[PDB]
Amino acid sequence: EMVDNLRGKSGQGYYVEMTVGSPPQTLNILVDTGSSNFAVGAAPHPFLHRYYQRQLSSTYRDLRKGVYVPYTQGKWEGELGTDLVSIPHGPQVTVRANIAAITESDKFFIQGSNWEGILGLAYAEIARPDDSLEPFFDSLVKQTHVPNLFSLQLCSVGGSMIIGGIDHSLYTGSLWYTPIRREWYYEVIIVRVEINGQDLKMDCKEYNYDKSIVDSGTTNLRLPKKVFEAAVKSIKAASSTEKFPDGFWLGEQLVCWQAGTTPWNIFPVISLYLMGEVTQQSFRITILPQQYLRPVEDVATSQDDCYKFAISQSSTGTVMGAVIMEGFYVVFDRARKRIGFAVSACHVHDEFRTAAVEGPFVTLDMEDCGYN
Ligand SMILES: CCn1cc2c3c(cc(C(=O)N[C@@H](Cc4ccccc4)C(O)(O)CNC4CCOCC4)cc31)N(C)S(=O)(=O)CC2
Repeated sequence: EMVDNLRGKSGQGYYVEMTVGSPPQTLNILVDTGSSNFAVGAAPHPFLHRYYQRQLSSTYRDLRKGVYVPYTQGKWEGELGTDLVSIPHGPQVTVRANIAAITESDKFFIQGSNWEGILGLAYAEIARPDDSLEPFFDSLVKQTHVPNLFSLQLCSVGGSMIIGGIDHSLYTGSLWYTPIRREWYYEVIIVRVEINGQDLKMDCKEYNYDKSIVDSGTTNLRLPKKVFEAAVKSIKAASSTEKFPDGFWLGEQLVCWQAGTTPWNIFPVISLYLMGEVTQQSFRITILPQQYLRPVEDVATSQDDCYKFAISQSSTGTVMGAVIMEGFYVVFDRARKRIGFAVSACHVHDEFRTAAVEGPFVTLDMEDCGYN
């Protein structure tokens, strides 16, 4: 009953239906493994179709404390409180959780996105104002019998969030696990990067400067500058049969082809090798251009198919965003401090190539790839 409980629009996040308050007020909430605050629109905004009305909830409790949360894109401020929360197409339970009632925001809500709030699924360590503000998933686990794990199958878009377990109908092949290095963001270690099978040949610490994370709330694969530049050079070289404006590689301009003629085969596969559970072992996840060239729907341009380059630069380390998670079944196994990856039932592939999760791989180099 939890399958296909996620919806969204390409590039604008995936959301799950939730209710807050008594009587229940239904809101669509973006699923975000890259933050740890549960927050909902709580005042009128041009891009909000609806919002949380605290005055109408008898179970609402004001904590008399403001909070401000900045993201890479957007920011908001609001009032902290607690109230009853349920998930209609998730586990049938009711929990009392912290909620930030957003009363002011800047470049956060997105014109026509269909969500009104955000569910930060990361750990308390990064919650605002501080780690004493217990995150929603922690409250869910403490107050119910739900196992300490969830999984995300991100595929107008759709997908599934399976709370408390693993749904085997959602993936094929093996689940490979990489350790969660530190419990704040979902931090992992990348040990190797290849572009069409060619190693970027970089000290692996560069891939994890200064942390690498799995972040469903960020669209792009975001890379440290040194890695971004090397990857772009390699993708340019592989695709050199066609030349694109510099602005494209900067995500500042679309590339378009006549409908149905997108030359997928001139763009390389990208393989990210993640640290395994055993010393000097790794596995790789392989990303097709259908993932990192993100479709931009626009009827005005619809004689063509157009795309944005969904790999970009970061000054805070690697962010494996939605375009990386798409077509993989990703298990956030908090109980065992590990992240699992498998090919999902909605995997990306054409008749020549396919997204993959494969291992084991071994390196003789004993260096630890963690930056700190
Ligand atoms: C979904 C809307 N959206 C589109 C883009 C893009 C983007 C970044 C973000 C972004 O900051 N995501 C927020 C959640 C959020 C979701 C919807 C609207 C606003 C915010 C987060 O919590 O997940 C960040 N997590 C941290 C990131 C840094 O490392 C620590 C964790 C969102 C983006 N980029 C900067 S991008 O992907 O490069 C360009 C496009």
